[PDB]
Amino acid sequence: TPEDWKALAADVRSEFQWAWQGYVAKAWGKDEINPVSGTSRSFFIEGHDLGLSLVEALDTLWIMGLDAEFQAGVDWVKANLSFDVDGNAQVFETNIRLVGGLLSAHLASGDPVLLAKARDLADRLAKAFEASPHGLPWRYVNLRTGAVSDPETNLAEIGTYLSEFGVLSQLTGERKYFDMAKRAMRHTLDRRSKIGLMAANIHAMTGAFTSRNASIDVYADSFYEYLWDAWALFGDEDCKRWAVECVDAQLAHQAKRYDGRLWFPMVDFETGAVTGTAQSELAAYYAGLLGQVGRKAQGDDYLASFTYLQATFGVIPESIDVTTGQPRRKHTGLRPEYPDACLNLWLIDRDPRYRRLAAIHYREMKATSRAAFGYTALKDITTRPMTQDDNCPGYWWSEQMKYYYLLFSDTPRIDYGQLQLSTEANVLRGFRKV
Ligand SMILES: OC[C@@H]1[C@@H](O)[C@H](O)[C@H](O)c2nccn21
Ligand SMILES: [Ca+2]
Ligand SMILES: [Ca+2]
Ligand code: NA
Repeated sequence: TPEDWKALAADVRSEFQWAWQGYVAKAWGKDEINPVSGTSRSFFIEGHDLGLSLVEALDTLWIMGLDAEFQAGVDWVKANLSFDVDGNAQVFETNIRLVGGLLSAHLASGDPVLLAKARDLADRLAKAFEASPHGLPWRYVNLRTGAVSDPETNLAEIGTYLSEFGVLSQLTGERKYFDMAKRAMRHTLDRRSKIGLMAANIHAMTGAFTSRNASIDVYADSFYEYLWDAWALFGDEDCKRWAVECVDAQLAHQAKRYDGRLWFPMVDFETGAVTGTAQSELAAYYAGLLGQVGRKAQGDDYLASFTYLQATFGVIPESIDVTTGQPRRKHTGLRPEYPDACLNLWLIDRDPRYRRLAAIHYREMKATSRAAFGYTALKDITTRPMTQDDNCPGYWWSEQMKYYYLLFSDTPRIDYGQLQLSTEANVLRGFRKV
């Protein structure tokens, strides 16, 4: 019997609503639910929650037509969410989760307050960029005082702002946000090696690399996405060029086959020598990026490596050794990157193969991560049953349930031709209001 995709979408929505109910019951206004114990935890600042999962969920709720739930969350934000807080926040996470989550909710709803709050937060984060003579953000900033800490940063944490900041520039009319984000990316791109790679670790004050390791995953992932995404969102010609150049350098110097499968281990950014044997599950986003930038055959080949892991292990291991294709770790983070790739590749040609693969992933999530009050990360994927930890990461609310729903629902609330997703799956273009 052919899969009824619409029924599967309805199941995703049902499960999401059920999870939301658990969040409301156990963790209202708190950063994350621990759905086994039925408790909450903080994410950014211990004891000073910022409604993380609520904010992350908003655009997902809207897309699913969970309008009452969406509005309850928006109304909570409008009444309660403030960033005048004497505590340190990680700049990267704060941007991709809270600035981006408020922006997608703003674009869905039109509510000016959500933009006001996104912009307030971005202005607090801007102090981290201003504290570097290179415009490379420090990793942490005090939201109230602007004090910075930890300049030993990385490509992802200096280069995952341009989508949110660029949308802020579009909406506000102030180019400063776009410029600040682009300047940081240009810094490292200008320091590419002769073979076109960047090391993944960089110092905000010296502006120099602090390792020799080029990476597509750990320390770097979304830098490469945001180059393409800035072309797509803003028509930025430099970013279009850079996106393709960076990917072609990776395909030339980091693509390696082991036991017939494509992997992208870390390499020395100048010599191209392999410097590591680990690949993170997190790398799976890159299969989708490869398609986006016009390297779809390679993207499908890379997806196939992860499809192998899913078929073999059920849940994709958090990290594997590329030389053996086996797990390096037994726990998971309830990770979304496989359906991320499936959606991104499916948006190119609408091949139902990607739906089939994502349906496996969704069903496996249901079979392994369901707990009393929501969905949880795993302790051990090698036991049967797989043992659970007790945490629903904030990104679950923005990412995989949205990916599944977008893959299966064909919702009229999204213009699929105009759809743009941040690295946290915040929708930054493509809402079709009712
Ligand atoms: O696993 C999802 C999380 C999210 O915060 C987001 O997708 C982000 O791009 C990322 N990089 C590595 C891990 N993650
Ligand atoms: Ca991502
Ligand atoms: Ca992407
Ligand atoms: Na979101």
